[PDB]
Amino acid sequence: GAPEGPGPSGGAQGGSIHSGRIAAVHNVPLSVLIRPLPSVLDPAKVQSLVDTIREDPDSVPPIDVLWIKGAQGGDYFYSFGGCHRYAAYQQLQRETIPAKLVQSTLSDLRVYLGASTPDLQ
Repeated sequence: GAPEGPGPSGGAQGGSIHSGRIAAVHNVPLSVLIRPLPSVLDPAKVQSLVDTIREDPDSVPPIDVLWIKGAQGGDYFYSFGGCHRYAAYQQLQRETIPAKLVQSTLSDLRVYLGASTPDLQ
């Protein structure tokens, strides 16, 4: 019952030109979010965010997210922040979360994970 859609097919892929670069807000599924950085959550700040999304979902600005592809088009989304907003969105069991996508290169990731950087495929 997951919201399948991406990957219009599975075989015609072959050097597909992206629709030009477009860095804007996008609802990225919670099921494909990568979080390799833990952070102690606070119950007072999470309730405030949970109250903001419930009181007004358009009153909560998006978060920054790095968007990088692997050696095989495998798209990988990394989120270094909004950790609390994730707990608030997670509780609402919502299907996706607002997040600004930022196309980057593996080198940029090294600046952040210049130690536990895995091999993207």
